[PDB]
Amino acid sequence: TPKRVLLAGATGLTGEHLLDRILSEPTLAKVIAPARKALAEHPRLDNPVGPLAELLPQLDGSIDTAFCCLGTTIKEAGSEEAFRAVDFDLPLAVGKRALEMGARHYLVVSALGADAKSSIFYNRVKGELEQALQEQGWPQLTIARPSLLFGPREEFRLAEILAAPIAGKYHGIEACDLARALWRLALEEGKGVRFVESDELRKLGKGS
Amino acid sequence: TPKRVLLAGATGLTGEHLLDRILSEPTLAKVIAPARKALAEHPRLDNPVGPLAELLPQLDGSIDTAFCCLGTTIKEAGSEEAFRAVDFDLPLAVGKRALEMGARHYLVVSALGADAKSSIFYNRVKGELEQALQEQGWPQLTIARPSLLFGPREEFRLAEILAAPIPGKYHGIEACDLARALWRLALEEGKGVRFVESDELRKLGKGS
Repeated sequence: TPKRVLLAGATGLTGEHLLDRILSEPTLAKVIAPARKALAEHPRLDNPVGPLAELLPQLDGSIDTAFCCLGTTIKEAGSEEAFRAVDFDLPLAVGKRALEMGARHYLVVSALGADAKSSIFYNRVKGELEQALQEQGWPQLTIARPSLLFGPREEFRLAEILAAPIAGKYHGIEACDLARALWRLALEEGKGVRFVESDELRKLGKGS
Repeated sequence: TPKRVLLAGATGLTGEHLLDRILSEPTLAKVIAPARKALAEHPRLDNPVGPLAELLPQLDGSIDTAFCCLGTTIKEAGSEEAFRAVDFDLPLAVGKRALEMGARHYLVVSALGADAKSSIFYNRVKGELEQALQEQGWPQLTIARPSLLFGPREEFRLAEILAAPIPGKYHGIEACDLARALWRLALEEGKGVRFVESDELRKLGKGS
């Protein structure tokens, strides 16, 4: 079990479900959740409020396990550069800082089809992040690759349950499932890198 | 595992999460979800549409496990009779019909403080339902009693995640958890009556 957790993206839908789960775990020692908004107070929660990039250096404390639930789209970010800042630069910065704070396991939300050699911009950036994370020196690194699209007609994008909501019945189900999968993956002790694909995340998230 | 499931309240948020979850279980043989609206189609889903009282006698097929996720408030119903319809008459009729269809286990969402001898009308009706269910002849009967309020400030009423003939991000967290608890309780082998209180539901919902 994780003891001291860093959570990036707590105000996204997946992040909110995950944080509420983390706080319910009797063995949880501490969670640090830097965010753009105040979260409800809890004795085990450290919640500095402000922009993530500027908060990361200010973080005191130790961490063993970190989660990154960040993700946007080009449309919501306004440019390829603004998208890269959220989907590449920040997850990398969170990882680098987590290691400095003593972390041994980083769990990151990437996406189905992430591939640095893809012609698809979104998939390419996600793949570039995955490769960059593998160069940071993680004892354990778990990369979740949830489906890019969900809903009855695949009409909703993954980013809507991360950092790019557009205001959600299916959204709450998907966020709940993904958050459950991420916590379950954090219980699995290992060394090295694991990529967890959409069907695996479904079994972990929805299954008993 | 339950095999053939009757679900009342699929249009309420808890029932929505529970239905989605049930349909993902590899061992589920069939779900019958009579509902006030048409639901998304699924090969294992029988979805008669119309007023629940009209639908019940017309249901065909076998059932082993039934769930009832109905609930309103006195004020929303607008009368004692309309409240009793949703919170007493229909859950009782669902149970009666489920037994006729072969059911062995009924799981019902009641409420913290349900007591047929209470002076509080809401508590009295809920307790009267619980007592009446114990007269139907259930081999196994599980009665969940969630807290009346939930959320970061205890600002939401339980009924807002249940089904009525009438939600936000926190509603989704609570509905997801209650649905997880209900399914986990349905996996329990046993005979007789079990009341599951709020603390127990939190533990089962967050951890299972």
